[PDB]
Amino acid sequence: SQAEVNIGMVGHVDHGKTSLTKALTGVWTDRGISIRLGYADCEIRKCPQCGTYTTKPRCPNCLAETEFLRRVSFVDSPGHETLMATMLSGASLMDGAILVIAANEPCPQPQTKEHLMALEILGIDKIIIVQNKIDLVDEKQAEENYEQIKEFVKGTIAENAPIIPINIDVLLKAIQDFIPTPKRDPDATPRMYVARSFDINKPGTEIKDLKGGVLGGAIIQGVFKVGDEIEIRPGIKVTEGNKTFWKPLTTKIVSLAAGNTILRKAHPGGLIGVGTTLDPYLTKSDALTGSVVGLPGTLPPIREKITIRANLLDRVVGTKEELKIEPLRTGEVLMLNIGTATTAGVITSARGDIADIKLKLPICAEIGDRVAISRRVGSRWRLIGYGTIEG
Ligand SMILES: [Zn+2]
Repeated sequence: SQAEVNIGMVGHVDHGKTSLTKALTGVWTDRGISIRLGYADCEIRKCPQCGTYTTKPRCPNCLAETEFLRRVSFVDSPGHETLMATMLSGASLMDGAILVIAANEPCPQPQTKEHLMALEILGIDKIIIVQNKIDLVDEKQAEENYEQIKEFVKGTIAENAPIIPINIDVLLKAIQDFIPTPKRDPDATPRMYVARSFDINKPGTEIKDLKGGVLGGAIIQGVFKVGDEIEIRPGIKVTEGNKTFWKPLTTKIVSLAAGNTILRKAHPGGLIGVGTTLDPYLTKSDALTGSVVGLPGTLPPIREKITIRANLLDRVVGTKEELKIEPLRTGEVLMLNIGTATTAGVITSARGDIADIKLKLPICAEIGDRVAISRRVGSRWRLIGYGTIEG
């Protein structure tokens, strides 16, 4: 069994989502605002006897063989800006989320407010709220923090989310109750985002012992089967004759895996290791990150220019003036994230909330796809908005 759902771990970087990720998965969560997906799988098990919920093969409170229920995957990003961009670009394919809020600090913390805004923009309503560090602080601090949380979420998409003061048993239960696997169409056209790519060969391996490059796929919809012939949109730049266009990569799925679990099929949920026929040099060090995979001839069109509808984000994280709200202008150079792809671009025409943008790098996307927008707000790139492709 692979992961059936993607769950975002959000909230201020110091409120506790990082340790919480480790406890449920045994995984240590770890020049432009790139898309860098962080995945962490958690197998929810239960004990027939005591009914305790756990990730352990044998019971925590009765050493009995637990039973498998469902596998889930948590999604995180290196930092705040990156996580926000990863959600607004559609790269994260969230079905639900866990918003971690510390009790020892005011509540609304900027980052915390901003993450909720991304959840709302994304229409993600399967939320579980965790009031961490209740151990610290006293009975008035808590209860005051609790009311701040209820206030902060009032009027938002998380107004009815369970508030859980934090134990592994209670959280796993809640994940199962409040974030159920969504209904998906088994026959939807197979499409996939390449979030990572690698060369799994160690130094000095013999040529006849070399293995096809491996892809780190985030399946958007449909089912991919081992043996499927696939096509890799944007491909690579080639110079034949007097041209230099972008040529698609065609290869075959040699294997599929959910972490270390072997699969024959693979659908949306978690990061899927896709073994291919591609020579290792084409995949090494995420060379192909931001690409789109699908069955031959079924991939969305390649765009070198685009028209988007953009919304300015009402940010609270940042200094002053840096917090200003500035509309897109003609001639501006932006940094865009669409899918798991990242590319610079310049505005050839700003007409209100609409802009024609010429990209430095080709993109494979459908009309209606999401876009994360950033601008050099000083000595670094800063996320200023989000939108969709309408042309
Ligand atoms: Zn038990």
